[PDB]
Amino acid sequence: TAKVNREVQAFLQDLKGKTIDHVFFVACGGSSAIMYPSKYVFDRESKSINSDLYSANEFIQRNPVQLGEKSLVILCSHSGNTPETVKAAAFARGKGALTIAMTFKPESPLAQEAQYVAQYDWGDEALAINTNYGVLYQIVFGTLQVLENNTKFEQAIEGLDQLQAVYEKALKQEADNAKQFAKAHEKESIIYTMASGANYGVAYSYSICILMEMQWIHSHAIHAGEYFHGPFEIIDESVPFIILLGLDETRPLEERALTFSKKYGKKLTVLDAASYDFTAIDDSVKGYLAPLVLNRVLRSYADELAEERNHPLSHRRYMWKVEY
Amino acid sequence: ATAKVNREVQAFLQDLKGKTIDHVFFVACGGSSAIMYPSKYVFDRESKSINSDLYSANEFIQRNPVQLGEKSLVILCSHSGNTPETVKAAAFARGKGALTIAMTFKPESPLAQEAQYVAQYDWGDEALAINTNYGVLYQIVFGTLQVLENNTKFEQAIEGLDQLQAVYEKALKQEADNAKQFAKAHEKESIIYTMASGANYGVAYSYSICILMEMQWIHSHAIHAGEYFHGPFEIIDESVPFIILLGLDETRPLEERALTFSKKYGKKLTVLDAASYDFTAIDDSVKGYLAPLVLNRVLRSYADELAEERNHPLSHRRYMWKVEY
Repeated sequence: TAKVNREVQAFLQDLKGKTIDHVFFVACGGSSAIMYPSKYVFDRESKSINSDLYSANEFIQRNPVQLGEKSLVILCSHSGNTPETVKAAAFARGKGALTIAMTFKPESPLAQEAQYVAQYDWGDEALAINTNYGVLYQIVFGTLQVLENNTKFEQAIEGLDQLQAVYEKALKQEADNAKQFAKAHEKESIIYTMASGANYGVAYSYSICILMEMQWIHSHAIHAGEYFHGPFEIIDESVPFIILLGLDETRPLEERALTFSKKYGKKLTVLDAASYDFTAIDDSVKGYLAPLVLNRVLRSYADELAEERNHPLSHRRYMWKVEY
Repeated sequence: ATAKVNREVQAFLQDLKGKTIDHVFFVACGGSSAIMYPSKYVFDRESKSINSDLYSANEFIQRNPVQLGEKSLVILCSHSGNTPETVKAAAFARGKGALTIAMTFKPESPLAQEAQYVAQYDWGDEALAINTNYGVLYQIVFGTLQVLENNTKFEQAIEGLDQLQAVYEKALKQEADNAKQFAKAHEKESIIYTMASGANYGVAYSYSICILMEMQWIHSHAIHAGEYFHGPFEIIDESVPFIILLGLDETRPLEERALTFSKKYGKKLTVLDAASYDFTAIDDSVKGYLAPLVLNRVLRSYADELAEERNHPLSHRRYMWKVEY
């Protein structure tokens, strides 16, 4: 509790005794992607709360009939300006839902619309527990503890605190691999990603944000289960695949996908969480935290790629530049 | 209405009456999972009391939702009825006390053996919309909502499905030249994106993973029309092919916004707009739920032309049914 963001603590204190039967994870792009692990956590842990995840404008237009006074809507926007997420917060609040927004900017429009606001840390100095993923888990595990007496909160928070060391060790261990990846993918026009379970949003974000948005590299995040029902026909020794293996219950799906890809593919970039040091993380939560480490490592891969391709990650031709 | 419902589906609905169900799980793999996306949209817009979730079959088993149990309904689909993950998912759900209904083209299959209820569907050139996999799925879905929640759209859904075959015919005729043009224009394109939102997203997903990747070895990715403006749109330029679907559901504005942008910065666009088809015999209450079926049928004609132009039969595979995996 002492490690929990003070705004999240206030939210959790107010949440006690409330009747909530549905949680909606609502954001756009990268901010939506960071919520996939939380939907996995709810699916594995929540006995009485329905969980759904939608892109912000999808949420508004789909207008779930179950959205109302017994709903909790968790929103996220880095800048706090993403118009669809701002509108989603107002829409949910107008329906009587309890709303909490996460942002890097506290005076933003999203902050102004949401009932509760939690800021996260960002940049080279940010510690895992205080990052967007860290704060989202404080809210998620906290909610489950307050509303269902879920017993994993302490281990989730202690795990997050210990996760910064895991990040730093993982990053050092993968430095040469990140450089090799950049060298090997300098001129590849398409790079697929693949993962399952709690790790699927990490692959999705890498595909839509790092590769498409920030590198203009074609991508597609293939779900490791779905792979064997169509997509796998695309692989050959020239098709690059980034394959993620986590520590959650779905790891067998990723293992199966990897085994096949090693046989018929060749240009494989494998990030396996089992190769990192989770000895200080409780077994009850290491599957839920592995995506955070995988995501952090991927960032170092992105940095090397950007440098090697002379395409800065901040470069855009449309976002913030034209009307849309 | 009820007279047009598959007899097996009618028996299931009869038995469903009075049961307490608080959660529906849509479980299948690949193309069979994609056909369930519209049903998830229907549940989101119509069900006041039933939680709906959708997963690929092996994800369902491994994720092992804690809310899966005696008050769950699990709807599964497998064409051959042999898909091992779907077969195991049926057994898994049934073992947890869930009510299970499997759709398949083969009633003597392992999936049919595991599922408590079995509903077959028709397939091929002679199959009418109402009797196809999408048709039977909606009989189950709207039927379930009518039986458990007194949902009022059942009659209009069933009548709409019956009238939808005529929509397919007119739409196919109207799109025949476009299908040929698409094939000629995409003969040598290595990557082709698809894009849609709401109840139409599974149609795009299936086209990407099944028609393009699986059956043509063409790279693809189904972009959600809302998500597009938060990263993926940076990829478009005049040389990137995009297939864009515009439906008739509440999310059409997302599709319209995406198209508008794509027309300004892209060029190789293949646009299928459900508003250009004839839904005059379909009730307004269900047009948005039925449009994806029509979009899907038209896309199949595009696939047929493409396969011919590329001399790559849709039945061709290098791994599926040929190697161990």
